[PDB]
Amino acid sequence: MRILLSNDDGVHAPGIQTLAKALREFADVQVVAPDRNRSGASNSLTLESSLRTFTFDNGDIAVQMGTPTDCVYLGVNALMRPRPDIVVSGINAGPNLGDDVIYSGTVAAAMEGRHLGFPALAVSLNGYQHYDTAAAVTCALLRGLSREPLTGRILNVNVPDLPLAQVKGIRVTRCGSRHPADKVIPQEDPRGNTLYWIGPPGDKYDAGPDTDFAAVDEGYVSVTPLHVDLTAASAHDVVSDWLDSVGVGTQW
Amino acid sequence: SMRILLSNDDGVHAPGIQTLAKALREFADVQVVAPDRNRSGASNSLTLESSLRTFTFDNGDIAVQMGTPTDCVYLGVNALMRPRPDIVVSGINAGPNLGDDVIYSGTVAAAMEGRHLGFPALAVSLNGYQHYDTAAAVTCALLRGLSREPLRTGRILNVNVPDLPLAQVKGIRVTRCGSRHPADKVIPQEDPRGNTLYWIGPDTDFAAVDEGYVSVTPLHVDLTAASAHDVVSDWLDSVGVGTQ
Ligand SMILES: [Mg+2]
Ligand SMILES: [Mg+2]
Repeated sequence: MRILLSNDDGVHAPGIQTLAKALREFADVQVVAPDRNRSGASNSLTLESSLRTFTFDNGDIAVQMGTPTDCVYLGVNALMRPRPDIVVSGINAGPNLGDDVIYSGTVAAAMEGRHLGFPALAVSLNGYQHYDTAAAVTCALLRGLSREPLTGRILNVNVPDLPLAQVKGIRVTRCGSRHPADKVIPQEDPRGNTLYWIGPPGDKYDAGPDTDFAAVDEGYVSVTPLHVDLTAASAHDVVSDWLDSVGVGTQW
Repeated sequence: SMRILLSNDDGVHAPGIQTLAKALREFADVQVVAPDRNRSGASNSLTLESSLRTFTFDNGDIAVQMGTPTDCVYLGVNALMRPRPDIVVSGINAGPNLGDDVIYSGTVAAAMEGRHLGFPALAVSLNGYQHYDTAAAVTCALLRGLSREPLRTGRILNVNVPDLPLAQVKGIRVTRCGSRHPADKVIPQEDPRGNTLYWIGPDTDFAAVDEGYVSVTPLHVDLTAASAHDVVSDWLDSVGVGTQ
């Protein structure tokens, strides 16, 4: 099996390195990842710019200031030969759940993979410690794909930050929007300045049975068959009719 | 009358948001909640479990320190504007948000965060850096249009305004998002040191703007399919638990 492995956290990240080592047990892996951490950066293709690459002794390739999508696009069309069987993104440091999948770099890489024509998977750890757990989950998932090739959608995977033995299973999920347990909690700093803290005062619950949120709350691996489509083709007529009805733009 | 949460991507100081704010305060109740800095080229995720500091300006505008556009809208909608906003408006952005650019756009991200409100959210971008007055006039017309006849929610309108005087705007068209990406390729290049450097429709938003029309694209969040949910679940139960 041939894997194009990228991430959002960059080539030296523990998530991608833990995943790369576990995958090389059964698969041939090409890493093409950003040269540095990209979590805070936009995830679009860098158009009309000459991107420099760096090749390490182990074969990993770093794209200088490349986004996750740059890495997949350059990997597919220039850097990886022979071409990959599947594009993998992760393991991300932190969850990619609900509305955040629209904005996630980890997700964006997998999406670019699918747009280019390859099966694609994105993996995220809901925490900071148990990358081994997330690695084991990804390997088991990729085993299944080798045995039974699969949808023109990506698989968005979220893993609880727990030892592997405590993960209560794997669920096929839909995406939530924002978590009902998250709240705006007012805070003050030592200087008396106003601060706001977004999240749960206690445990995260009431998320909804089949959401990606709930699955992770209940200690389950969340798997979402995902395709970020923002278009609203059915709404075109209703907006047209509304503009004529109220006469918007007809008063200039 | 209307309660408008106004945010953007360019930050609280941007000429686009400042022009728009002034215009909207003529007929509406406006609260600015915007990033403390320009966020173009930054990611748009929600900042969870990390305290966000706010600055309040003399005029009542609120800046969120290291706040993403979604942080601003989330905070505005749920804490900073009371009673709750009827609508989120995001812009006026300096530069277009057309076609392939909309997914990663901070301007559109802010609107998307405000999509569950009483009115659909507006993301407004000027196709340039000059005629902010035009884009503000367009936004005002849209808002009044929603007052007279409310349009349904869970949705946003992505609005791109041509960088022209208002008298030169040819009209307003409902469009779809274009895509120039299925035409891109990779052309290698030679550095002076030697190393290789790699280089990457009539109803489209691009076309409307190019022809001097304001582009209005309805957007909706669609992520999953019920048939995909079934085909993955049966694919999972093919290879289950075990102890092997
Ligand atoms: Mg990251
Ligand atoms: Mg901007």
